[PDB]
Order: sequence, then C-alpha cells, then structure tokens
Amino acid sequence: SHMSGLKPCVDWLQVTFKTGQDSVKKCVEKLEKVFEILGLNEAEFLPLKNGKYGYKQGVAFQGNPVLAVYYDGADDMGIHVEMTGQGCRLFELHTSINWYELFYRLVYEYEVNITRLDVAVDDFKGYFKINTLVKKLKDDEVTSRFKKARHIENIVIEGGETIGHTLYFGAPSSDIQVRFYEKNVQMGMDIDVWNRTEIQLRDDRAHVVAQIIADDVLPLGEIVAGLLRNYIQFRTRKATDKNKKRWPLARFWLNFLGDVQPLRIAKQ
Amino acid sequence: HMSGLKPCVDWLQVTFKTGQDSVKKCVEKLEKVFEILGLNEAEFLPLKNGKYGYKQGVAFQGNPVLAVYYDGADDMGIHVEMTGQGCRLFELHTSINWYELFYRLVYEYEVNITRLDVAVDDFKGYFKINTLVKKLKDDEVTSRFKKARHIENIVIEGGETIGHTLYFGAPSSDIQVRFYEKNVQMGMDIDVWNRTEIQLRDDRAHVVAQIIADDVLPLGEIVAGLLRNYIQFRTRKATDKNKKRWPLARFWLNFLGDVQPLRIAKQM
Repeated sequence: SHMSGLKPCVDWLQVTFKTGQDSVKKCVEKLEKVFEILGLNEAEFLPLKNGKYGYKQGVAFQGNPVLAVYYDGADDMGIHVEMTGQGCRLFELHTSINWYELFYRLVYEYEVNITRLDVAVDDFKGYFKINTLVKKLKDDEVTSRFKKARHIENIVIEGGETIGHTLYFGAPSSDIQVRFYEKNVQMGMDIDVWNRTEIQLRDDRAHVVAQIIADDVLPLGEIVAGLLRNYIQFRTRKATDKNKKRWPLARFWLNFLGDVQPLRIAKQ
Repeated sequence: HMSGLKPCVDWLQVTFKTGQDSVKKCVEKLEKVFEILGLNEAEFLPLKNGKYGYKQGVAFQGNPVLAVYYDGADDMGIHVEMTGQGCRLFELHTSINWYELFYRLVYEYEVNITRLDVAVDDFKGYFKINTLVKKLKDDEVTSRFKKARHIENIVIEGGETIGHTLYFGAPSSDIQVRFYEKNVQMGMDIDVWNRTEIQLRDDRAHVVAQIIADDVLPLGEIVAGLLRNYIQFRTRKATDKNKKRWPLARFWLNFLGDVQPLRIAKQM
C-alpha cells in the first residue's frame, strides 16, 4: 500500500443515553434523536435479529452490528450505542459531522455515560517490533504502573514459525488497558509493517479523553503519548547501576513517543 | 493430595425454543426449566441484569454461575448458562444426574445446545505445557488445525514467564482445545494440576450431549478420540523428513490411553 507514518484514531466507542435524570444536560429518549446526534441518516438503520447486554432489541447502521444501537432493557438502562473498530470506520465514511463534534455533543450537550473509548496509533514505518518489547519485558528492562503483561503468539503448526505477537497490559475489565500488536498479521493483510498501539479506557477515564477530543485543543497524540509514557517505560540496561528506575528510557521508545505527540485526528 | 486423571462436564449453555411445531415438548415456563434441571424452584433468585439480549434473569441461590435468562425478543425462548463453577454447583444440589439431564435435553425437549465443554484434570503430570509449546515450534506436531495460540504471563518486575496456555482453534469456531496449568491459573498450592479442555458449540456440542445421553461410550473415549484425531504430538525421526510418518510421542500415547476409559459417574 501507500500507507506510511504514524496515524492516530478513535477505535471503539460505547455510550449509554440515560433516562429520567434531573440533569442540567438534555436527556435523550428516542432512537431518532440518537441517529441525529451521530449525524447519520435514520433511513439507513435496520433492525437486528437480537439484542445484546441485557437489551432486548437493537438496530444497526445498514444492518451492520459493528455500529449498533440497543434499547428496551431493564428499568433505567436507557439507550446504548456500540461502535467497534470497524464501526468507527463505517461512522467516518457516512457521518455528516466530525469526531470532535460528536464528542462535544456527548460531553457538553447530552446526558450520557461514556462507558468505553479506545484510542489507537497505527505505525506503518516500524518504530519497533512487538517481539523486541516482549524481550525487554523478559530481560527485566521494563517498569510500569502495571504488574504483569500477557503475551500471545501464533504458531503455524506446519513449519513451527511464530508469526504474530500481541502484548496486553492491564485487565480487560479495568479502566485502562494498553495493547500492542502486529495488525498486518491480525488482519491477514500483505503489508510488511503495520503495528498497532491501543489504549482502551472505561468510564471516567474514557470521559476525560472524550472531553479532550471535544475541546479540540490538545492533539490526540499528546494524550496517547502522555499515557503510554506514564504507564510504561521500556528502558536500556545500564551496567553501572542495578536500580532499574535510573536506567534511561530506550531510544526507539523515546522516538516513538516523540513522533506520536503532535498527531491529530484528521478533520475532514 | 489429589491424583490421576478426572473427567468432567465444565460448561453448558442451552436454549429452550418456543412455538416450534416439534415432536418433542416445547418448554415455556421458568418453573418447568427448574424442574428439568432437578433443582428447587424456591432456590432461584432474581439477577440485577439480563444478558445476551435477554432482559431478565434468575440464578440458583442468586449465583450467576448457574443462570437462567428470559424475556428476550420473540422466539428467543429461555437460556440456561452453567459455567465451570455452575456445573459443580449443579452437581451438589440437583436431584438428577448428568446422564438424565442430557437425556432430557436431547430426547424429551426441544432445545438448542449452544455450548458444551468437557475437561480432563491431570494431577499426575503426563506432560508439561511448555513441552507442548516446544514441540510445536520444533515442527514436531501435526493437526487438523492450522495454528495454535501460545499465551504466557510476564511479571514486569523480574521478567519471569508464568502460566503457559495453548489454544487450538478460534473461540467462535465449533471446536477448540485448550491446555493450561490450572494450579497456576487458580492460585492454588498444588504441585501438578494440568487441565485439558474441549469446547464444543452448536451441532458439535449436541453430538457429544447425545453420546452422554445414549450412555453407551465412556466420555473418556470421545475426549481421547477427539484429541488423537485433531492433534498429533510426534517424535522426530532422523531417517525420514516426512512428519506424517513420525510415530506419536510416548507421553502423548500414554496420556490418551489413560484418558480413554474415563467416565462420568452416575452419582454426582
């Protein structure tokens, strides 16, 4: 492909429109309103076979469950929107608004719980190999606010080659998880370099980042880079000192974080 | 102090369909479901939330490991979910047994069995998971699967790798096999505890259910047969380069031979 550089994006979104709150912001109660808030044409939503998460019914954009709106749950469950990775791309292709506008509305105009937001960086240049990260972890060259990482690798049974590496930091249910993987391998695509770094945020953490996107002032890159820097330090072993806390941050990592900083969600 | 090999049923999910023109009886009431399970109606309490598109649920002694979901969209029926712990809980309190439950589900009532897991606990230690990993990477394995996933945990302070796990097949596909160190997974102070699990979905699950219900073959023979057929750990033979003519490894032949006669007892 002609894919190059680093590119940031929003990669998951789940929000719930609450009902019957005495709130300063507007409560949403109708599906039609939800479609409008998204900047998407009502006519394009179709019913789904099944609900999900305790909601008895759902609709989806062009019938596609990657971009779904669930409703008719137990008392006070409101309306729940779910936009997977693919759904965020689908949103982008058809919405009449901008990410910042969507988040403006969710943050400032309506009464919503933002339950999950994932932000990502695609790396088409190749600042590092995931396996280098794995190695650094196993060689005791990493510090972090997390206690453990999960390492997943695929093994092709005929031949025995290890082809794709994934690292997960934090529990999936907790309010911040970081993931690194080879997205070329994951997607079955024939591109030499495509690494993905993802931060998954839940509840309050997700709201704050939504607000920052809404206000549109700080580049998204700065939030991603600030969070990665703070949560995880890949370091270079220094023979002189045994205190890991005084090893310098590794060069590939400083370069990655420094080139991530200025990145902005594309506007149009 | 535990020893040997022990089989068990380790997950079950079924849906009672409504309004089928069927030779078998349609179930339409929760009370009937409790009776089919041989469990006391009085012991079921409401859950906070539904799940999977069902708006409401109850659970045995309030405990969601053994749950019954209902009030979903038209034609969704009633869904029972029994996790690992729920299968143990079922065993302790039911007035019937596994054979009778599967008899009822396969021959008496109109049900979709969506998932069934069967497991073997190994307290002797017929192999180490890491040996299996190594054999895979050394090109000493053939299988009907194309890939395995190897999952390991890495402790960030120190870099120690703990908790090796191997998965064969995708989690959505209709047969998956898993091997892991269950002593490590459960945080328990037992020297050797390996677990082998076969997860089956839809028709694959029904077939094994039907085998249990017919009560002609030991369960051990189905587990051992599936393992043998789907995965072959082999010993490298210097004379021949063709993997297909390497003999099966000894530990593996010993494991499968001792799994064969294992049974699900008639008393829980």
